[PDB]
Amino acid sequence: MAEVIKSIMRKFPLGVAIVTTNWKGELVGMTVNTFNSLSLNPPLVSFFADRMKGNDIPYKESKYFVVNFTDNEELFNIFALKPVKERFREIKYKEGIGGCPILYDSYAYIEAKLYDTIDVGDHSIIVGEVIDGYQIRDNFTPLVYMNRKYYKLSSL
Amino acid sequence: MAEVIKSIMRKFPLGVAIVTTNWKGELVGMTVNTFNSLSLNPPLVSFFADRMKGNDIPYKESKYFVVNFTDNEELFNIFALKPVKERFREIKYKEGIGGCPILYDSYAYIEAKLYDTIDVGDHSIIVGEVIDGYQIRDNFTPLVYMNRKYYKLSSL
Ligand SMILES: NC(=O)c1ccc[n+]([C@@H]2O[C@H](COP(=O)([O-])OP(=O)(O)OC[C@H]3O[C@@H](n4cnc5c(N)ncnc54)[C@H](OP(=O)(O)O)[C@@H]3O)[C@@H](O)[C@H]2O)c1
Ligand SMILES: NC(=O)c1ccc[n+]([C@@H]2O[C@H](COP(=O)([O-])OP(=O)(O)OC[C@H]3O[C@@H](n4cnc5c(N)ncnc54)[C@H](OP(=O)(O)O)[C@@H]3O)[C@@H](O)[C@H]2O)c1
Ligand SMILES: Cc1cc2nc3c(=O)[nH]c(=O)nc-3n(C[C@H](O)[C@H](O)[C@H](O)COP(=O)(O)O)c2cc1C
Ligand SMILES: Cc1cc2nc3c(=O)[nH]c(=O)nc-3n(C[C@H](O)[C@H](O)[C@H](O)COP(=O)(O)O)c2cc1C
Repeated sequence: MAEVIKSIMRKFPLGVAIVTTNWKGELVGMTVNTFNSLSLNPPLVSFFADRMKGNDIPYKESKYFVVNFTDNEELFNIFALKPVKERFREIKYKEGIGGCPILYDSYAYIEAKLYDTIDVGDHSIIVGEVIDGYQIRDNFTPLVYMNRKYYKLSSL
Repeated sequence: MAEVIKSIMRKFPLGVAIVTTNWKGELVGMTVNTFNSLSLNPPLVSFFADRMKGNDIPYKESKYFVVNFTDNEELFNIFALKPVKERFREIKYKEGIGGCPILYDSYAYIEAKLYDTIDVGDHSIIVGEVIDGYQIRDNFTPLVYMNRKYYKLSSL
C-alpha cells in the first residue's frame, strides 16, 4: 500500500514551501509539499513532519515556525537535498519571530506560533497559529511539485 | 488573520481531488484542496473538512471514503458549487467499498477506511487508511487550483 500511495502521489501536483525554525539556536528548515491552511477561526496552518527522519523534533521543541513561499527552485533543492549544516551558509536570510529564519528570496511568508502537534502514523501534524503574514513581492512565478519536478502553471 | 491566510493561499497552488462517501445511503462528495498523503506505515491519507458547514459529519459517520483524482474541471465545479441533491444526477459513477461512489471520469482513485478524525479549530482532519488504489487511465492532464482557477502545468 506504501507503493500505491507513492505512485498516485507522483502524479498529484502539490504546492511547495520551505518551513523553518530556530531550534535552540540552530537554524533549520525543510522543503515540504504538505503545507496547507487548516482553520480560519482560529487562524491555523499545518504541515506534516516525518517522525522516522526526526523532522518533527525541531518544531515540537520550538515555540514558532516560519513558512517561506518562494519561486526559486534552487532553494527547494537546498532545503530537500543538502546537509543540514550547509543550508543557511548559501542563502540570504534574516531572523524573525523567535529567531526563525525568513528567506530573502521568499515572495511571501507566514509567522506562526506552535499551536499543536499530533502524531498520526509515521508523521506528526505540525499546526501553527498565524501571528503575522507578509506579501513582500507581487511579481512571482508559483511552482508546483509533481513527479520529482517543479512546474510553472500554464498559464499564470 | 483570516484574510491574511486567504490572501496568501490565493496565490498558493494546490492539487485538487473529489472525496466521496456513502453516508447512510446518501451519495455525497466534495472538491477539496487539502488532500495529501500523511503516512506510509501505516498507509494513511488525509483531507480537512469544514466543521462549520458540516462537511466533517458524513465522513465521521461512514466507515470508508473514496478519493477521486480527475482532470475534468466541470466535475470540480459540480462538487464545489451545485446543490448536494443534484451532484450524482449529472455524472456517471459506480459504487465501491462501503457503497462509496467512484467517479467514472477519474483517472485514479483510492479506497480508504476511516482511521481517525481530529478536530482542530474550525475543521476536522479526516484520516483514512488506504485499503486499495487504482490507476485506471494513464493519459491525463493534472490540474492545480489557485486564485479560483484550475490550471494545467507548463509543461507536462
Ligand atoms: N505521506 C508520506 O509519508 C510520504 C512519504 C514519501 C513519499 N510520499 C509521497 O509520494 C510521492 C512520490 O514518492 P517519492 O519517493 O518518489 O518522493 P519524491 O517525489 O522523489 O521526493 C523526494 C524525497 O522527499 C521525501 N518526501 C517527499 N514527500 C514527503 C512527505 N510527504 N513526507 C516525508 N518525506 C517526503 C521522500 O523521502 P523518502 O524517499 O525517504 O520516503 C522522497 O524520497 C511524494 O512526492 C510524496 O507526495 C509521501
Ligand atoms: N483553511 C481554511 O479553513 C480555509 C477556508 C477558506 C479559504 N481558505 C483558503 O484560502 C483560499 C482563498 O480563499 P477564498 O475564499 O477566495 O476561496 P476560493 O478559492 O474562492 O474557494 C471557493 C470556496 O470554497 C471554500 N473553500 C476553499 N478551500 C477551503 C478549505 N480549505 N476549507 C473549507 N472551505 C474551503 C471556501 O468557502 P468559504 O468562502 O465559505 O470560506 C470558498 O469560498 C482558498 O483557496 C483556501 O486555500 C482556507
Ligand atoms: C518536494 C519535497 C517535498 C517534501 N515534503 C516533506 C514533507 O511534507 N514532510 C517531511 O517531513 N519531509 C518532506 N520532504 C523531505 C524533507 O524536505 C527532508 O527530509 C528535510 O529537508 C531533511 O532532509 P534530510 O533528512 O536529508 O536531512 C520533502 C522533500 C521534497 C523533495
Ligand atoms: C477548489 C476548492 C477547494 C475546496 N477545499 C475544501 C476543503 O479542503 N475542505 C472543505 O471542507 N471544503 C472545501 N471546499 C468546499 C467544499 O467543496 C464545499 O463546501 C462542499 O462541496 C459542500 O458544498 P456546500 O457547502 O455548498 O453544500 C473547497 C471548494 C473549492 C472550490
